[PDB]
Amino acid sequence: DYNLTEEQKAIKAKYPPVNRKYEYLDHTAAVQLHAWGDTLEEAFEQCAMAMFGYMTDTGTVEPLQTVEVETQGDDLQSLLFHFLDEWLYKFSADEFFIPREVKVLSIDQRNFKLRSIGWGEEFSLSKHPQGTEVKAITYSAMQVYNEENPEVFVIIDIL
Amino acid sequence: DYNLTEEQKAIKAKYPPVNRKYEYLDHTAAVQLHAWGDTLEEAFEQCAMAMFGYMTDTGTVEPLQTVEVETQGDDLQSLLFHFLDEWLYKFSADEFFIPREVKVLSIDQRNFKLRSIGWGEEFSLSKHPQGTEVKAITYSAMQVYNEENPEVFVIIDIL
Repeated sequence: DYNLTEEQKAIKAKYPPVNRKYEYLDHTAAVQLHAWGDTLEEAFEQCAMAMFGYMTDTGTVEPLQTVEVETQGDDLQSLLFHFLDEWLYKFSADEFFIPREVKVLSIDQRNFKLRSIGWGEEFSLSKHPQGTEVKAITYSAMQVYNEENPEVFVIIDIL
Repeated sequence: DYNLTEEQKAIKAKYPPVNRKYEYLDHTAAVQLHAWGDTLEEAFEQCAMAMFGYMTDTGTVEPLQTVEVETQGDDLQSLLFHFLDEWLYKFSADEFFIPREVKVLSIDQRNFKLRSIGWGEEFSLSKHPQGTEVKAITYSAMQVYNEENPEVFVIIDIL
């Protein structure tokens, strides 16, 4: 499964081949997003911007369009999960939208309701740099530090 | 982060920059090894070969020297773990040996002891293709089947 130099190919043919009786399965990968802000709404919105920043350079997205994502949860952690998941879906399913920026307009901390919007356009390999695909959001070692200088830690599955 | 086209570059300058308050941490990865053989001795050697076959093309490794690895365990699963951890150690440090091929000469199923050998040479990106570094052996989902057509399943941490 490798690209070889003519030199390396020389080696291989020189020696008896080895019988292989094995295979590789279930390759998995993940990365932990850490985001922060002056408010809890800033930390979530930065978190969504981190996620998308791992899919491309958002600096190259034009804010042609606007999208709104509204969601809710049982607690802040679930709220963050859904918040990220809905956004991911907007990218994943047609329209395959990607925001240049996200802004969280409001978070209700009693009932765990959230309003956000993002501005950008249709994602395209011809137009926009390629980075890593994002497979899913995960509750793995998820933290919401709702306090002075809020911080958010989220693990996402990738390729 | 990304190297981009002038067209892409032009766009970035066209619009105001986005302030960023995030970072990416703890990039991780895993792959599962599935190896089999007619004997158990074979399953095990093949499992090691799979591990090494993820680091480079083991076919490009010349059998210049031979090395011995012996280990013990409390059970078969720990034996496997140590066996792979020992072969892994020998690549990661001191002489940085990679086997072209590995043979398990004996396993003691009563006392959980084994002797293996491998033939190969010092690792070097001057000779050998770059694959993935292997960080660690994991007991995660470790399975050893010691009936007819023995097989084993092991997960490893990778970079």
